[PDB]
Amino acid sequence: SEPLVRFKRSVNITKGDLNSWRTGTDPCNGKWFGIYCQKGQTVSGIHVTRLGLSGTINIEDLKDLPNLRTIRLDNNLLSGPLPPFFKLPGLKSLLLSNNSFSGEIADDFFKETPQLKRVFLDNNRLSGKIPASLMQLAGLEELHMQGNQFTGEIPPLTDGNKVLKSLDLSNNDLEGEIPITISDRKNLEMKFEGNQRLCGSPLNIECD
Ligand SMILES: *[C@@H]1O[C@H](CO)[C@@H](O[C@@H]2O[C@H](CO)[C@@H](O)[C@H](O)[C@H]2NC(C)=O)[C@H](O)[C@H]1NC(C)=O
Ligand SMILES: *[C@@H]1O[C@H](CO)[C@@H](O)[C@H](O)[C@H]1NC(C)=O
Repeated sequence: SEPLVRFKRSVNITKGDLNSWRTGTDPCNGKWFGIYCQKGQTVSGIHVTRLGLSGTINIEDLKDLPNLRTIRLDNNLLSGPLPPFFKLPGLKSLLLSNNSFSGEIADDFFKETPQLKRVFLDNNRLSGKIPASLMQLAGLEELHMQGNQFTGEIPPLTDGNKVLKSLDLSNNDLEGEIPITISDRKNLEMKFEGNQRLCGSPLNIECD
């Protein structure tokens, strides 16, 4: 569990240090900063933030951690397309706040990620239509996508979801009627401000 983690460290970091993720030491000894471990034995989360990570994530390295469940890479400089996080089958928490990931996410990106409870993609530069499969996750509880450049209509949310309690789509450029699959729910903190073109809604604008 040491060599793949330091494959992942060896991309591009511009602010701060390892320090350290030594290749010949166990990452659950308690010295490895920013690592979480199930039961003091195996790696289950990566939590590294504000290091100016400017390189590229190679998810084949992260696939060699079989019980990794949480990734939190908030406030770095990661850019390019969104890496294929769907290749990690047990992933529960994907936190990539304030990075610079760009481009359109494949609509089928979340077809085979039923374990995801939390997806924070806010304040990147993602574009082009929220993937419909994201809104088909029955177990998605927290989805924060504010501050991107998403366009098009919001996909409907499946009735199979009974746990979504926080949805933030503010400050994008979304268009259609806000789906009543979302707005009817009485336990859902939802946010849609700063989305001109958007109507229906908890917002006070018809639609039409
Ligand atoms: C994403 O970036 C913003 C900008 O820094 C963070 O929001 C600010 O957070 C500071 C705390 O350091 C607050 O004092 C400001 O009021 C916040 N400003 C705004 C406009 O929200 C935000 O927390 C970052 N997201 C994460 C997860 O760290
Ligand atoms: C990583 O850094 C090296 C030099 O430090 C550079 O050649 C390479 O292009 C960088 N890659 C990314 C994705 O920033």
